[PDB]
Amino acid sequence: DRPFKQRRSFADRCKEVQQIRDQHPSKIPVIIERYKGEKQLPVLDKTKFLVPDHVNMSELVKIIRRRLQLNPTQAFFLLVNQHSMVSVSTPIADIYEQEKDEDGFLYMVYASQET
Ligand SMILES: O=C(O)c1ccc(Oc2ccccc2)cc1
Repeated sequence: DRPFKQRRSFADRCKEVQQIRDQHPSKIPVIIERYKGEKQLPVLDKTKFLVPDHVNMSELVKIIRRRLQLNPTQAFFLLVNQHSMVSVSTPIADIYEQEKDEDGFLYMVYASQET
């Protein structure tokens, strides 16, 4: 239940990304985690996702909203290195090159506020 980086060593995280490059070359390896202090939104069922590289960040927002089963009254923000993604209709492939972690994953955090 701890964050991903506390459950896998840096070496193991790098290895995982390299494996994903071999097995699913057209996908972006993503870690999506609930903000540390979040109180309203539920937890996702899982944290690691393989995203086809053509998916827009703004579509990813709508997909995650559906996966959390949110009403249209529930606020939801998806942040990548503190940047909100709701209006970024750019493919994740381009965000990946810019925002990837040193371990090769693309990390995101979701919250009910955009701080
Ligand atoms: O358009 C697709 O086919 C596709 C496939 C996988 C995706 O990854 C997810 C799925 C749910 C939540 C977070 C990431 C997103 C889109």
